Amino acid sequence: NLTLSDLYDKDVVYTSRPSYISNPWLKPDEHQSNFLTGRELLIANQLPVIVHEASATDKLHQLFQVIGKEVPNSIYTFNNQQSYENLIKQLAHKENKKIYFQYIHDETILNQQYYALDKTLFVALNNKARIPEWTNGKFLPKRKVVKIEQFENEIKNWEFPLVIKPGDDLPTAGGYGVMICYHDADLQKAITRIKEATAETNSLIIEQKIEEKANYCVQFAYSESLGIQYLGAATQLTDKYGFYNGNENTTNVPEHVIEAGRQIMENGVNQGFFGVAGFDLLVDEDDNVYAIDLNFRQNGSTSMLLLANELNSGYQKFYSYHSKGDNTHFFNTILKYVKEGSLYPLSYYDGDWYGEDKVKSRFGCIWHGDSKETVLENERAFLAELE
Ligand SMILES: Nc1ncnc2c1ncn2[C@@H]1O[C@H](COP(=O)(O)OP(=O)(O)O)[C@@H](O)[C@H]1O
Ligand SMILES: [Mg+2]
Ligand code: NA
Ligand code: NA
Ligand code: NA
Repeated sequence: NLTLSDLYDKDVVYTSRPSYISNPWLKPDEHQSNFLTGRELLIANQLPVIVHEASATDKLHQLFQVIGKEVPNSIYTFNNQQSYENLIKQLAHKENKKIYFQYIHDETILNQQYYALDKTLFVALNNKARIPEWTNGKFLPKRKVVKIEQFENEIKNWEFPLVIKPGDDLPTAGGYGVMICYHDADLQKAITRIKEATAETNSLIIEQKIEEKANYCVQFAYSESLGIQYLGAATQLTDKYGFYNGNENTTNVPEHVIEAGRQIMENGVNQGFFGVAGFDLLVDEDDNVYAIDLNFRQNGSTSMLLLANELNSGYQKFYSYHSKGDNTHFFNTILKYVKEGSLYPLSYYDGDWYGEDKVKSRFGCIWHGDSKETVLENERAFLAELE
């Protein structure tokens, strides 16, 4: 029954929001970024979280009250960019807090000395170009990191399918900075996107696209008293282009998959890492393991695994949904399904904070039931009532 406050010091404050200053490889909707601020609320425990006002309205309290939870009293709210950045500065300077960023912000928002985890180390651990440095040089697909001036001549040497990823120090997540190419038409689109991002891109990772049979996020935790602890694994729900939609629970993770992730966790810990980490480990048809993405931080599958004690173990689906336009029907359909027992609410972004149906409401949840077929029928019926 681990919680995040077990892993971070008493002076740490947490923000899971992307900065209002985006980069071409992490450009989620402003409302998607605000919706993310409340994702880890149920596992934060004593860790204070910076949350958009619309992410902690009475709508969230109602959904939590059904599952017998409260909205944590230790939240700091913001409602725009200026108050968000001012809050972060005031917390570090006046409250003498240390800020844990899921995604780094620029130094003019907060100097690196106020980061809860060493910024240089955090950036290096979460740098996709530097993955082989953390895997003892194993588990990676056929890959090469090339400077952007050599990308055109190098890409011609590769067969489809392939993946192109930024190879610099910019934050990325959720599939916002991955270009999976299955044919020349995909590559043509990727080349244009790279060209429009010339200002922020100095190098590119070229990687063979693995024909995976499984896609795990294998999670671990570390603190000086706990040691290195395996948290479990989740299957990733990502579309054909790597865009992240959610997670499913797992039943029998192979031993060598867990051990590949643990060795990576040990390498990070030996460099000073602490907290939660999650590693994307693919498995092909011949049972080879591929480390394609290291997340030395929490992510979405962390809530699923840390809340496993409250969920049906037969089948779980972590997912997010948008309002179809009518936020009132959206919320009331959700609240109805939460009371039916097989829908665990995690986060709610109340679009009616901006006025009646002016912004789409957003809902993060875990479907959980005895069988996959019964769970998916429950989700399909929920989606039908939303039209
Ligand atoms: N080399 C690869 N082979 C096969 N699939 C890949 C590869 N790289 C990425 N993907 C797919 O794209 C998704 C997102 O890419 P990832 O490197 O995890 O970026 P992010 O930082 O957005 O999670 C993965 O979950 C996986 O489904
Ligand atoms: Mg990933
Ligand atoms: Na990631
Ligand atoms: Na996928
Ligand atoms: Na990552």
